[PDB]
Amino acid sequence: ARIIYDRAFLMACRGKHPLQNRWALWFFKNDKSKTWQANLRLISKFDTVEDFWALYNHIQLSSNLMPGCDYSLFKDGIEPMWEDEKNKRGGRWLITLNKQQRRSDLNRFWLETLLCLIGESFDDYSDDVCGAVVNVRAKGDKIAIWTTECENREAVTHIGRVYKERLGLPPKIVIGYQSHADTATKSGSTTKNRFVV
Amino acid sequence: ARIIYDRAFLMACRGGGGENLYFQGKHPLQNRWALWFFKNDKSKTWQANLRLISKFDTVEDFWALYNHIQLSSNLMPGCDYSLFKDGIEPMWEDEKNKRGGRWLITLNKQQRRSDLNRFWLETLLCLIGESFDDYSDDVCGAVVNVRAKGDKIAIWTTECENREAVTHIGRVYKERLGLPPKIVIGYQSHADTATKSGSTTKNRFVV
Ligand SMILES: C[C@@H](O)c1ccc(-c2ccccc2F)cc1
Ligand SMILES: C[C@H](O)c1ccc(-c2ccccc2F)cc1
Repeated sequence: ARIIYDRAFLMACRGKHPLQNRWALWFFKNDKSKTWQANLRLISKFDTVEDFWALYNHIQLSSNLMPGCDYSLFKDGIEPMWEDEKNKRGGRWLITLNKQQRRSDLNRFWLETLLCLIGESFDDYSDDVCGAVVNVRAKGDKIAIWTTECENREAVTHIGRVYKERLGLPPKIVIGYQSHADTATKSGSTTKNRFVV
Repeated sequence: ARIIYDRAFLMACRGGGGENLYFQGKHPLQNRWALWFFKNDKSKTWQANLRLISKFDTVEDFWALYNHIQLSSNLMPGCDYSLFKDGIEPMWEDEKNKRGGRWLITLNKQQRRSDLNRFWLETLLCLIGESFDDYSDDVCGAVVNVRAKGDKIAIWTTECENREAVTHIGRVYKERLGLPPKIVIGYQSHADTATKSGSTTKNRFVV
């Protein structure tokens, strides 16, 4: 049966409990002097609650929020690039933060996102999750959960609705899901949402 | 009490026939086990080349995974497959491996065709069936290194200094492999394997 942990349980393990999946933490800086492949660093992998927290504390203590960086947590064997076989037919639920929310909501929202991933918070639809990405940017931070198949409406919408609930966002505040094939095309200031919740 | 299966029993479960009525029809294993894959691609970090394939905790789920990997795959040199108890990384620096070692068998090039598949399977059955009595708790896992010069199969154990456990595991393993008494197997501590000190690594024990 699926290994599922709620928020209370994961927090109680913080200072081994196996995860349903093994996960890989990646770092990317968009340094145009280097190829995208050189810019992409695997930091670490883990598959227990306790090893997640040890890595979290180490990255949080030893940390940077340099704009232009990205951190990504993805299931083992999935590259954090939309061209991966497990991402190319998929998309993302995107949370856009305003500049003030860098100080108030970024750390909390990112952590809540990470807990939804490792705790398998979306029931059978947790299998559709590929990973999550935070883009640290001067103009506004972005957090997203990447899923494998943009045509799996039931899976995608369940993920969005639960994610929204776990973030504690007001029902007024709507989140969009965008297919990666649409995000990849620059067609103006906005990318169309395939779904909203 | 420990869940122990002999070879005959495990082989009799090979077959998807099971209905698994009530989710209670499969034979539980004493431990949950994780199958890992590693390619030593020097363009990537060691972390990037180590992949978790799957985990299982019944006899029937072992066989479904075995059949799938056996049908869908062959053996590239430079690859390693490892089966380890859940929560032990197949790296000697893991807390459960750093004070331990391995019982090693090395197969020559011809034995890729004749003995590799059989020996690897017999190794896997010793692990999942808890074939070493209370000393099965000292087992961490097993590793096959597929190599052009000669393949290696090993059972990794947790603690060097547990002489009685280590030697019992070795004797039983050698018996389960059906090796001639002439053919000796060595146990090497991982701290000694890690240091390259010449053509050989010292054996702490031999059976
Ligand atoms: C932005 C900075 O505070 C940060 C970024 C990533 C992690 C992290 C650590 C372990 C596993 C997944 C993660 F995303 C932690 C902290
Ligand atoms: C490809 C090679 O012949 C191979 C490698 C690993 C297994 C395996 C299957 C199930 C559980 C653990 C395993 F190591 C079987 C075959």
